[PDB]
Amino acid sequence: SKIALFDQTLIASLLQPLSLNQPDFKAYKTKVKLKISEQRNETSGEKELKFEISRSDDFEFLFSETLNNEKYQILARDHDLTVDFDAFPKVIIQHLLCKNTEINIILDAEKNFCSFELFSGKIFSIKLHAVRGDHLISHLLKICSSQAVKLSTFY
Amino acid sequence: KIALFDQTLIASLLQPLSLNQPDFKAYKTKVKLKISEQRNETSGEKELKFEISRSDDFEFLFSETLNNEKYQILARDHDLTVDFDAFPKVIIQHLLCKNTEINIILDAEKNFCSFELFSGKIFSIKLHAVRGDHLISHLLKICSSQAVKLSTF
Repeated sequence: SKIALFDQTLIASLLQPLSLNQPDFKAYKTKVKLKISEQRNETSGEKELKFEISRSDDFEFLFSETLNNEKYQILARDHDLTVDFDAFPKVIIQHLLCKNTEINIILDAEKNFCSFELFSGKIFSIKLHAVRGDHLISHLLKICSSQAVKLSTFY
Repeated sequence: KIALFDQTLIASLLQPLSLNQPDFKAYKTKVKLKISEQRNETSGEKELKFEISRSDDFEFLFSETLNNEKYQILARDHDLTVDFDAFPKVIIQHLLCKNTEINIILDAEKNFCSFELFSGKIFSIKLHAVRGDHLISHLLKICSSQAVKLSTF
């Protein structure tokens, strides 16, 4: 079973490099929908935590990352997070629901990855990968279907 | 990639209903056929892509791309005397004819479908289920075109 712990649209400053041997960047604030869900791994009952970001203005924009205890222990040490893996979603959801929080998404040069941060790299940083294949096919199919609903209601 | 055909045809869609019995749920529908002339990315060899899509079904996507080698098997089966280069000229003409019967026989698992003229006899290509990046783009076109429609309204 996969339980959603967060599903709100946040304001994020979206940074992306554009050149080699020149510091040109594509910077702009945007509405990024963040989805934090709790799941258990199908192979071992081990608790997981999936992070997923999507843009409503960019259908192709899909980046996710799923944490396990092992994966989180590397993260915690790096950003000097004192909390354990179970009490960490409680901490971040609270940190996120705060209007004063700065969500900066630093995108990959080839938009293959994205560093989702809080305030700056040093404060907090998850590296989400590019979602493709069947997981993007479904996400794209949800949009088409939800927009098919919107155009039907349109009278 | 040069498009040689891009019209919406009326096709009788035969959907299977049984296993070990040829019972079908038949209904006419609007199937957009696109025949394009391309060249293989590995070797400059000329290729001919057949692609069917439904406007009423976003997931409905089937393609099949012919090369000379692949066409030589097809030509023998349907006793087509024509060469690979002179064959698109022949089918486009066959298709533009109002009298032609376009029947698409669907796969029980919706993985393939035999696109045929009248029955299999004249012309019958077996198209596979289009997935991956080719469906991603096709789905991205719909989202984008529907994003335009919802902006205007």
